[PDB]
Amino acid sequence: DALRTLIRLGSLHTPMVVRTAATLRLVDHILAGARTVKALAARTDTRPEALLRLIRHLVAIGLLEEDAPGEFVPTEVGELLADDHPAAQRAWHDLTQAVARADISFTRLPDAIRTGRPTYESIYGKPFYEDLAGRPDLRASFDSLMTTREDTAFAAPAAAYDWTNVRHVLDVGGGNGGFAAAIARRAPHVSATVLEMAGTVDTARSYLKDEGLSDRVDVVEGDFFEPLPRKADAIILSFVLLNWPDHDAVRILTRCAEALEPGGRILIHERDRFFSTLLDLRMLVFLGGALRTREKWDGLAASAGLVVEEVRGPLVSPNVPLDSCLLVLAPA
Amino acid sequence: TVAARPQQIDALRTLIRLGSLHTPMVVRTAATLRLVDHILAGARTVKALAARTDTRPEALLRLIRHLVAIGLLEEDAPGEFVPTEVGELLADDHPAAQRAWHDLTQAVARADISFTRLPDAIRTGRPTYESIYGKPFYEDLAGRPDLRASFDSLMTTTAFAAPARLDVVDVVDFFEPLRKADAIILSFVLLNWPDHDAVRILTRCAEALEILIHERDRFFSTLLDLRMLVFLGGALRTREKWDGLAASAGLVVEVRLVPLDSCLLVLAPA
Ligand SMILES: CC[C@@]1(O)C[C@H](O)c2c(cc3c(c2O)C(=O)c2c(O)cccc2C3=O)[C@H]1C(=O)OC
Ligand SMILES: Nc1ncnc2c1ncn2[C@@H]1O[C@H](CSCC[C@H](N)C(=O)O)[C@@H](O)[C@H]1O
Ligand SMILES: Nc1ncnc2c1ncn2[C@@H]1O[C@H](CSCC[C@H](N)C(=O)O)[C@@H](O)[C@H]1O
Repeated sequence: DALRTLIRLGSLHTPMVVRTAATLRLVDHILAGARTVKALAARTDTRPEALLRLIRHLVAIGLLEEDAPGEFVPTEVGELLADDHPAAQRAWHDLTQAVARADISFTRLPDAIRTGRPTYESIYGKPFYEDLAGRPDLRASFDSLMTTREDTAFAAPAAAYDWTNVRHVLDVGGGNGGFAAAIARRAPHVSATVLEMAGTVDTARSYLKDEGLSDRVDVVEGDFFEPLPRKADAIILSFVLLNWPDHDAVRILTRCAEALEPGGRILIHERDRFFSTLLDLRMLVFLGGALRTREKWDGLAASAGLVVEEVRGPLVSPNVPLDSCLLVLAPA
Repeated sequence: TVAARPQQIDALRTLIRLGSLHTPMVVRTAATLRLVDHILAGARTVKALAARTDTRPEALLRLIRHLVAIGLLEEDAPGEFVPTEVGELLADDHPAAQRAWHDLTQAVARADISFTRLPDAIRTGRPTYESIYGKPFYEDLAGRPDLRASFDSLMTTTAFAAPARLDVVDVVDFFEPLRKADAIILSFVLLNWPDHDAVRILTRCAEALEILIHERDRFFSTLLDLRMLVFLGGALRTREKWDGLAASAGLVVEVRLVPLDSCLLVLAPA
């Protein structure tokens, strides 16, 4: 059982069988009628001999089942690869989309452990966010992926804070505007600014406009290593700082400290050890970032001239197998 | 607001485990760095292990976290990590040679990178190995003597072999005219080849006879077969496919065994 258990752990073919299936929209095509190999091969544009060899392992791991002879149907776990499923797992495993494409960086993990440095650029030619800035399909795909992680609703992180005395929110690296939008639905008196990159600002405005939230949340295109576009009572950093090594993280925290109004707060929204280490090693090979322990957080806070006032407890979100925290940061 | 449904979370966790590239690459990185050997040699602190492996200590520790999470390393004493029961199989002296199997510097774990382009293999039926490394699998080994050495040594667990009433006394391209013999042995050979190369090999064997093929949970049958797709364009084959191949070579199957089970197909001239 040890030799068997280690070979399953060490197996590279099972993950890429799952990822090949997601990229081919296999489960979509089955659910739309193509239950046999010959029909599925034509829908996916694959060699019929080759599909069957892929399907065999899909059956052997319990994502596919055989109902009638020759006819394949997804199981309960395999249904999560339907494109419309609310956890978006198909797109998370779609090698044409930005995250599963970034996971190829894991094939150079030894380099990342030897150096502490990301392996993405050594595969694709440019660092992560610079690659997206020249690949609008990947920029859009990454933004859509980050939004679905809270059912695009971000209800749990926005409930974890009291917005009574907050006039303006600046969502720094706020993505497509989901967190800003969630605060505005909860606190009708607050207005908000989303600071994001080229490409993402457009999809953020569309999303915010399509929420009827255009009158209350606006979107600025800029670089958060530079002076922030305005001041605010609540500055949001939501899955931003784990993208960055300690020195860049402090730089970002400092720009936010400079932009705080008197009495205002910086809010860090960030993080099953299997899933904790997945995100942490992703940050290594993608970007050179990391997850940080509470003690490391005090250290980074102090380098930016801030204190961790409190850490508001597990926020459970749908579609994410992993909880998160909200860190409230006070100027020292 | 949020609705958390445990049956769907359990299902989501299952699919993400199945789909994750980090667990296999963490095991392969550990095997490539000889982590378990170094631990067994008395390096239990992260600082020593990083020195022996020439990795940054912060990064090594994050690798260890996942090795702990998946059960290959137990923490035991604060800051001193030890192999578990499963972890001990990464020891270099272990007879299953799993460490050599997962070492990215050896031939097979290096070839396993071909799995990163599985869609190309499924779309086309052609191997992806030469698209990543530049040479088809065996051309690559012919120009890389340490990889030809690693593979030959992996397979025990041509001139580049010879440890020392036929099997293709010791004697040195079975695509060339082969001595003769009363039984020729093709053991885990023909799965390495497309159907036409397999027929060629079987043909030469037929021309020297006065033929037994030794080849084949399903997770391990599909691993070997999908490896043969992305590495070489070979495949595991069914009784029906073996008959069509025997016929193309002038032969007839006259199909006989206990991680993976094997079979014996004795072939006679038609
Ligand atoms: C561990 C059990 C076993 O060794 C059983 C069997 O012996 C076998 C395996 C692997 C390979 C070959 C085998 O024959 C093989 O022939 C081959 C080849 O010709 C050319 C390239 C790679 C391989 C290759 O990776 C192993 C397996 O099936 O699962 C890991
Ligand atoms: N230099 C920079 N200036 C502004 N935004 C940046 C930036 N570098 C990265 N970002 C943005 O930081 C974001 C991190 S992903 C986090 C998105 C969103 N806040 C959420 O929680 O879902 C990306 O969308 C990226 O565009
Ligand atoms: N054109 C060729 N002629 C002869 N041998 C070849 C070949 N191409 C590959 N091989 C060898 O065939 C082997 C398949 S694996 C070993 C097969 C079996 N154990 C045996 O004893 O023969 C590999 O070691 C590979 O080096």
